[PDB]
Amino acid sequence: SKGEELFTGVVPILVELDGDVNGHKFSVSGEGEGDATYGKLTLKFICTTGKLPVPWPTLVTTFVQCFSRYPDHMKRHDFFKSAMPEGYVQERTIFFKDDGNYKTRAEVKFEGDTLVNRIELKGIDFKEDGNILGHKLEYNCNSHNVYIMADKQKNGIKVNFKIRHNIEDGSVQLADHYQQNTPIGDGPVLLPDNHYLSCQSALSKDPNEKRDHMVLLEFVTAAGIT
Repeated sequence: SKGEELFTGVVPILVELDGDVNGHKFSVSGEGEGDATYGKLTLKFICTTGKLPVPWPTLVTTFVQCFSRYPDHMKRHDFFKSAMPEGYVQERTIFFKDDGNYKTRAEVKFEGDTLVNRIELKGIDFKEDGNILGHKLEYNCNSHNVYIMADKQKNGIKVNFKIRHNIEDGSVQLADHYQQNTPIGDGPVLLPDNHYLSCQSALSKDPNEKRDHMVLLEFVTAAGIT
């Protein structure tokens, strides 16, 4: 496939986000590389505006599913790579149970040999003392499945999943994700049969980094079809 060939090797990744959560404005710049052959992503994010006003884990899902490893027999269901290099628009509403919500719009595409994820994020209705603005979430990520369905209406896909963020008191903060992706270009894309992506994310810190940041190692494999 067209885009498929663009991911056979290691690809540099750039992530740029501008956010506003309850009036707290911030920006994050991320850099790294992905190797879809192994569904592997390695990235480092820096809050360039100072301190991040929300917990880093809450932004992980927002910060390029085109790096998911699609088994050879499922290659025809890989919408993400099929939309490349022109890219796709990814939109989400993330509902934090008993708290606010993030609405995001991103464009994922190639700029030269670099895969770029440019995001605008808007958060509202958060509680000042809640788990998000109150920073009560653990610095880690649980593993989750991402459910994908074709969205013929918009020549794209509809995606849904639940993310459970660990709260420091041992509880969990649910973040219900509703997502839509549509091609930026007019080229043909692969509309998939229902399947899911099995995801795992490991968060860490760079011991030599004094700026507010997050180091992320992620592995994603598509499954659900034999």
